[PDB]
Amino acid sequence: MKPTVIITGASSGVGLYGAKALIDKGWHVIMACRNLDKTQKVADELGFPKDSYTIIKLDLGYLDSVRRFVAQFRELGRPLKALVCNAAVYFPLLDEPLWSADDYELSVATNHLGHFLLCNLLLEDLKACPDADKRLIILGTVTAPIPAPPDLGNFEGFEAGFKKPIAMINNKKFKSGKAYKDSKLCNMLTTRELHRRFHQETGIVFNSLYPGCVADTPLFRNHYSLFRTIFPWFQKNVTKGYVSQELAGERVAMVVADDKFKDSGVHWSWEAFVQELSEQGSDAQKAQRMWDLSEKLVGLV
Ligand SMILES: NC(=O)C1=CN([C@@H]2O[C@H](COP(=O)(O)OP(=O)(O)OC[C@H]3O[C@@H](n4cnc5c(N)ncnc54)[C@H](OP(=O)(O)O)[C@@H]3O)[C@@H](O)[C@H]2O)C=CC1
Repeated sequence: MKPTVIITGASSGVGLYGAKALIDKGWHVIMACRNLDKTQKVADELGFPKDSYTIIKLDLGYLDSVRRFVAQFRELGRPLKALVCNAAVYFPLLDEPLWSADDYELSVATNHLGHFLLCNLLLEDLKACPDADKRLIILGTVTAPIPAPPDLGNFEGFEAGFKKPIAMINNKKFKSGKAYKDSKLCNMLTTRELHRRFHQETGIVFNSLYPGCVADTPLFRNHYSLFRTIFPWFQKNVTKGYVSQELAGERVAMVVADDKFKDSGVHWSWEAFVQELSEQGSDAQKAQRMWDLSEKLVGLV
């Protein structure tokens, strides 16, 4: 009966409060999380009604776990109306790179490659769903806390198979902050390419979303702590573009469910949401390369 949405990384921050807001709207939320105990705990602490959500294990750092999640979701027999790619990792105090179960640098492997496989797999479920209005939302960047800009180069690391000791998409020296930025740029390019390749054929809406500066989540906590040691007058709610976790989740819920956000191939940013189209140019060319190589790394070919 209830429309069904999958949210990755729903045990914390934006994903958790997006699930809360979507449950309030009458949806059934699949909480695709790696830590089943932590997820159940925070779902109870916020009083989620048990008939409105289901917890299924997903570890985006293990490609076979991504396939196992899809198999387990299909066992439920719920038609898939929406997918929110929300989970992300950032390691602000990392000197040397960490590796995924498939020997890919952890940030890109989790934030991008895991989601990339999940989107390509779940595209068949979104197609099979009979609803006219079906949406795939990707949490992205500000425009279409870390001052270093992302730089994919010519994907030399991807072209070489991206296996360790390769640590960056352009095969340069590992930097954990730039690694996060590079992986979030890949999310944005995935949205561009999903729209270009599949919107006309399938009718599915493919958009990215910047919910605002959600300073209270754990993601950038170390940056805020470092700010306080230098500026002791500093609090998180004074950050530029600060939004609460509850409001961020409501904005996710709007982009998933509301009629105002039916256009495909745009980036929603924040107040009543500014829209940015993803047209053509230089990043459209990068997106095509990003897609082709990512298919090889995740075993789709
Ligand atoms: N916070 C901000 O200010 C901004 C955030 N964003 C985007 O919003 C999204 C959420 O960020 P935020 O909510 O702040 O970060 P949080 O750390 O608060 O939530 C991160 C979520 O990702 C999940 N996750 C991490 N690794 C994996 C994995 N390998 N497999 C499955 N789930 C995983 C975590 O699970 P666990 O609970 O087990 O850690 C957690 O639930 C991200 O995509 C981020 O890029 C964009 C702009 C600003």
